[PDB]
Amino acid sequence: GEIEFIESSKDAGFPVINTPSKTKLEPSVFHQVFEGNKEPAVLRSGDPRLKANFEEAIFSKYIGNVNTHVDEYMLEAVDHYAGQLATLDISTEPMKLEDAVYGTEGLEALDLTTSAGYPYVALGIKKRDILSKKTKDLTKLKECMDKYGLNLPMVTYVKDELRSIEKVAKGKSRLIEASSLNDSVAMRQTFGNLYKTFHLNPGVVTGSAVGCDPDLFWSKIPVMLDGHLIAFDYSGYDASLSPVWFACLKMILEKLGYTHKETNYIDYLCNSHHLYRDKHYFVRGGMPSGCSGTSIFNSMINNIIIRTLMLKVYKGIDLDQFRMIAYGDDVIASYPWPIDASLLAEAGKGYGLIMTPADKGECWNEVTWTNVTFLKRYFRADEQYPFLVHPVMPMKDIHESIRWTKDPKNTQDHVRSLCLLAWHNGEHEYEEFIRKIRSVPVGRCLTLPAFSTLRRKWLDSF
Repeated sequence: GEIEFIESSKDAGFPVINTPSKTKLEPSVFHQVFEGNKEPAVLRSGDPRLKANFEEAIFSKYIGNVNTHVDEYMLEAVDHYAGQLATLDISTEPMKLEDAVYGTEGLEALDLTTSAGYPYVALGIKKRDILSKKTKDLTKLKECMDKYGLNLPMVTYVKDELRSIEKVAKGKSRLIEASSLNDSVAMRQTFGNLYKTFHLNPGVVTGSAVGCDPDLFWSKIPVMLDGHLIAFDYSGYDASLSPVWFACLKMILEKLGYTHKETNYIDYLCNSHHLYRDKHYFVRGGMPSGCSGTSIFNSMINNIIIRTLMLKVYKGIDLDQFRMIAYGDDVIASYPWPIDASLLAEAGKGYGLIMTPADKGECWNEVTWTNVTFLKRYFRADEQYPFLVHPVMPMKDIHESIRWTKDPKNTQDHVRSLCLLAWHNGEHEYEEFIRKIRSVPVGRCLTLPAFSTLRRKWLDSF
């Protein structure tokens, strides 16, 4: 992806978008009881923790585009992946408006707490002013979509989240795009059945884990990925994507039966128009993370990418024995024979992708079931039921999360969610976690699940 044109918003009649200046993250009551290093990401240029220029840093992931056409390796990758998706009988019929907006099996209702995008954000019109969970009203939405149309600018926000010491100092805060409510709804109508099918079928046919439940999905992963593991990191996957990869995605969707007209929204994602504060700018390439479907579309492109790289380096590869699962940029994969991921990474560089060893490792080491991670979680077979696999979020990450809060009124839900992650680290670690929680008076006011209850419910879920 590449920023192609920037101008002052006032020169085009756009008002300044007044987005937050302060973080909503504050130290929690557990901030002293636990250790951590992360702090809220930089949100503004004058932040005293900066050791770099903020605005250059947040837009630096737009590293440019490689300008090639769809080549022979991409074509075969698209064909192979299309054959897999064909077995799922994805409907290309539009999803009915009430289902696309207010919820159906496999597609949660449109999130009413996130930004309504342009022009609503400049008019004081929130999603709740248009939509109604209680009534499922569609009449105001119909009025708004008729009045303001489609293909509206995206609004760029800086993500308010905890980041490492290094990412705070370098100002490398993440950007999230808000599609206009109008475009979010239209994309959910166009692709909602695809979204539903992916959410309902995480695994090695979709090549997707979007919407998975790690407590359950984890025991399936080693059954599906029964060869030599392949894993690696991307640097700035979304913004690195060149238009050629969106062309590949359009080819895949048309093989699924979408019309050329129905794939036009992929052009809306690839060649995009944005408002950031007082600026208005155009981008060619890059996935605008936060628009409708970007996790699923990133995952589908990743399925095309890895197959392309394998075909290009290993002529004679048999993709019918390759298996992979992606969640956006995050990939875990396997092949019955060893594969040199450093060769893949060099092939990736030729396509404008930045690939490095898994989990910030220094060398291209062997990926094993002991050291592999997916969605930041390790894989640990249960001692007693060895066919059941614990997803293991490191306690370090649980400690980082519990030390901050965006709303202490939600303390009970926050801590309980962390308990559901922590107990997979074993009973001694969970006991210690609970004890430290309870060393603060708030902690003894909370309903915390017992280790044995967590284990019993997990075992019973299978």
